[PDB]
Amino acid sequence: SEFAFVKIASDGKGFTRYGEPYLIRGANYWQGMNLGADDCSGGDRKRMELEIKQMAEMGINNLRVMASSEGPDDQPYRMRPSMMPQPGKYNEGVFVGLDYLLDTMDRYNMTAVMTLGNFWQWSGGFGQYVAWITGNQTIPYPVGDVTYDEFTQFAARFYNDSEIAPKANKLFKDHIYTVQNRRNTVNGKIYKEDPVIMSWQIANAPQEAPASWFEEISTFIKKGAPKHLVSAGLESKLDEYDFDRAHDHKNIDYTTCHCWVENWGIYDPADPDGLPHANEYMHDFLESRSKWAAQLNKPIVMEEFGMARDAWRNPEDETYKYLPSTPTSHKDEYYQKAFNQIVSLASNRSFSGSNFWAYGGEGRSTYPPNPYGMVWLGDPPHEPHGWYSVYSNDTTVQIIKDYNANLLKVQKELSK
Ligand SMILES: OC[C@H]1O[C@@H](O[C@H]2[C@H](O)[C@H](O)[C@@H](O)O[C@@H]2CO)[C@@H](O)[C@@H](O)[C@@H]1O
Repeated sequence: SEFAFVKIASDGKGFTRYGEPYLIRGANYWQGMNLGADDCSGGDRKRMELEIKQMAEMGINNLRVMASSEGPDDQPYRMRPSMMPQPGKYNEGVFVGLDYLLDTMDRYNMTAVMTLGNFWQWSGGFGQYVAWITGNQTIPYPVGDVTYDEFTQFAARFYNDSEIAPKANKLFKDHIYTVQNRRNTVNGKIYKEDPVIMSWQIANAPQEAPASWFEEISTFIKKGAPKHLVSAGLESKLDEYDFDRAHDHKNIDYTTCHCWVENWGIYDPADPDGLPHANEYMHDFLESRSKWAAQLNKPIVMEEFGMARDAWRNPEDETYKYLPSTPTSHKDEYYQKAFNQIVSLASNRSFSGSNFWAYGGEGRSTYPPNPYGMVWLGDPPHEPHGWYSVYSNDTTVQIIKDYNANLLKVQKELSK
């Protein structure tokens, strides 16, 4: 009956679906729900339908999408219009967008990773929940003087403050319940009975949350939808100790890592010699995290990674860095080498696939905002438009297409 839900294999070294091994030929597409909405709510459904076609044609079987976003709608640095402008109150025009995303995905035989919250500010996230509870809407956004560490310590109260946390979490739960139980208006299916969803993911990139928190949340989610896998969203950017705190629990079915060389100060795109130090880092990152996954006997996916355009061709001009016309040779080699390393590890069942960050499609950073002020592409509005996006005609597209073909070949070999 349940032939079609993605499962863990019984040895615990990869995924199964339709009784066969299942490898992740993935991409991130967090802007999907918003592009799926009607024109009245700032959507562009004909564009969404086309962007999914482009992805199927390049060999993609899995999308990691965003399934939350918090008002109020008068805030900078976030998706607008919001999905849930106030607690328990929903924008139905935006919800319908998500219905459509999951229906298209279906017609293209793709599966979805459903992200239910955000630690960062671009969909409201944990910072907004805290604001709602303290009644103080002045979130310390990290611009000007406010540093990242200062904003981080503010949002972390969602689970580290003994008075805030219980309240915050109650409202957080209300949302999960609502989504798990949504009836798809386009095709009738209840979300929790839908084999198109691969898994429910707690949140994007929790920052040093305690183990007990992971323990209770995973259990809650699993009980809400017993047919589905359950995932954590961790970057795994620290040590093995950090890795275990998040992943070692009955109801965390598999593991994740996100890799960001520029953001962490490893790689500098304006430096023409900068590339090989980043390649080494990528290399060691994949093997160390592999061991950690093995130690717990669970599968692993690199659900996030990316790189800038060739800024070093004109280092003294900041804007040159974001033009679509600027080439991506550093980025193309960096991708290629990591794909080749993953193919070889999955040959030996020590790695399950990946999702690059992120697909831009038809969007371009030179286009004007829509009426809600959104320039829709792969880069969230806390970040310069066009930073990391892969456009429909970039040269990196061939590279992604080839990697997907190589990894399907590996999947067939392990089915013998
Ligand atoms: O930057 C691309 C994506 O990076 C991840 O999170 C970043 C975050 O934006 C912070 O700027 C930085 O300190 O590092 C974080 C994790 O390494 C993504 O999950 C998204 O936030 C970004 O679009």
